[PDB]
Amino acid sequence: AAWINEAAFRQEGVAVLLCVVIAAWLDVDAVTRVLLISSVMLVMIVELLNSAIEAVVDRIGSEYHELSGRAKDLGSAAVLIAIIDAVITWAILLWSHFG
Amino acid sequence: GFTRIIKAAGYSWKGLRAAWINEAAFRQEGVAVLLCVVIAAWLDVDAVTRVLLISSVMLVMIVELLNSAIEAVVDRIGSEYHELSGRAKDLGSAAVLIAIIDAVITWAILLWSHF
Amino acid sequence: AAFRQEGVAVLLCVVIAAWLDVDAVTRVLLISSVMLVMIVELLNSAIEAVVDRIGSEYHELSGRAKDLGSAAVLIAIIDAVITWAILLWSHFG
Ligand SMILES: CCCCCCC/C=C\CCCCCC(=O)OC[C@H](O)CO
Ligand SMILES: CCCCCCC/C=C\CCCCCC(=O)OC[C@H](O)CO
Ligand SMILES: CCCCCCC/C=C\CCCCCC(=O)OC[C@H](O)CO
Ligand SMILES: CCCCCCC/C=C\CCCCCC(=O)OC[C@H](O)CO
Ligand SMILES: CCCCCCC/C=C\CCCCCC(=O)OC[C@H](O)CO
Ligand SMILES: CCCCCCC/C=C\CCCCCC(=O)OC[C@H](O)CO
Ligand SMILES: CCCCCCC/C=C\CCCCCC(=O)OC[C@H](O)CO
Ligand SMILES: CCCCCCC/C=C\CCCCCC(=O)OC[C@H](O)CO
Repeated sequence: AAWINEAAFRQEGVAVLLCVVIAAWLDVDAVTRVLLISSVMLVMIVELLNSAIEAVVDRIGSEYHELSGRAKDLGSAAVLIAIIDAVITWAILLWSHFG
Repeated sequence: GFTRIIKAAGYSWKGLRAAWINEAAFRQEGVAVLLCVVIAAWLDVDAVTRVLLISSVMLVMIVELLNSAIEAVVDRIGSEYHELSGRAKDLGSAAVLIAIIDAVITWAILLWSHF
Repeated sequence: AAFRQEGVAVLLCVVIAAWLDVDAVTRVLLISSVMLVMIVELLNSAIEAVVDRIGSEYHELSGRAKDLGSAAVLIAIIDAVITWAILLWSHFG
């Protein structure tokens, strides 16, 4: 494990971690708490999987092939949909908690 | 600092566009997800239920995209009748199906409790 | 016997969730968390299969790919445990 040192995983991971702490402190019921923690962790999961795929693509080599770009782009799109899912989740659950 | 964000956005859009342009099944899937999201958005349910209905179909989309990413790596290598090519695609597909079955079931449970 | 024990795990979990006297939402969360663990494991296995398809010779990016995949699985597992602890604490509170 030497990937944890890279600035990008640092940023993404710290965002997720912060969100998990804040969710741990909030005055919400249990199901809401679980939803808030899960959406963000799913963003972490997806980013890790995406990076795994990027690592394989790069393992194959430097010469560009359309399917390499495609694999990376599809990975990114997955990450994007997860992020949007996290944002919808927090917005819907906390608009309710807006007081 | 936020150029990572713009770069990543652009890759992501290229990815959605590729998936959509290349397969009718992907387009029809995307329609089903958009319809589910809209329906979830207008339904008279509580907030958690709305989120479950949304997250389940979103998850379908996320896994469909990751699995397609993997298919593209396989096809990149050659797919020349290999044991692990087969295996890789088989595992990816199992994943997709699990997501879909879970979404369907989640919707049926939640809408049974609702109506 | 490394892929079956997981089906055992999920069947057990499902049995517990059914057995527990919880409402539909809670049940959906309990089973979903477990299900995500399976999906992520299957995708990790897919990556591993490709990595080995390329070559069994070591290469830093191969190790990197497997490490990232395994970390995904770990995060899903942690998320499952957090979900179960939370929902069950709530149910028994
Ligand atoms: C008070 C918080 C309100 C918002 C809660 C939901 C936030 C949802 C997701 C946060 C995860 C973002 C991780 C950072 C990220 O994706 O960075 C992009 C990369 O650096 C691009 O390479
Ligand atoms: C800028 C566009 C995107 C904004 C983020 C996504 C929007 C998602 C949810 C909006 C909040 C839900 C509606 C407001 C709300 O909760 O009203 C109170 C209850 O509905 C009353 O039962
Ligand atoms: C609140 C947002 C919910 C989003 C749910 C997931 C949607 C997933 C996939 C839809 C992708 C749409 C891409 C459309 C596309 O590529 O169009 C290209 C056209 O051919 C030219 O513009
Ligand atoms: C009255 C109940 C149903 C309400 C339906 C509301 C809208 C639902 C789905 C909209 C899907 C529209 C297409 C989105 C999309 O990806 O378009 C692709 C581009 O137009 C490129 O051709
Ligand atoms: C324009 C809807 C489709 C695109 C966005 C989908 C994700 C964002 C929001 C959907 C959930 C928020 C809608 C408003 C809402 O929840 O209202 C609740 C009402 O109190 C009862 O319906
Ligand atoms: C109760 C629905 C909630 C779950 C939605 C899961 C969506 C997953 C996959 C969509 C399946 C494909 C949509 C139908 C389709 O392709 O129709 C095409 C025509 O039948 C033939 O061209
Ligand atoms: C293949 C993915 C999905 C796997 C789960 C399939 C369905 C299994 C279990 C879900 C719950 C079914 C039983 C419902 C239940 O226990 O109801 C409670 C009773 O009414 C007693 O209160
Ligand atoms: C060494 C780690 C110890 C904790 C691991 C399991 C804890 C899981 C999630 C942390 C959530 C903390 C917020 C408070 C909390 O759980 O409240 C429960 C709700 O009040 C409903 O029971």
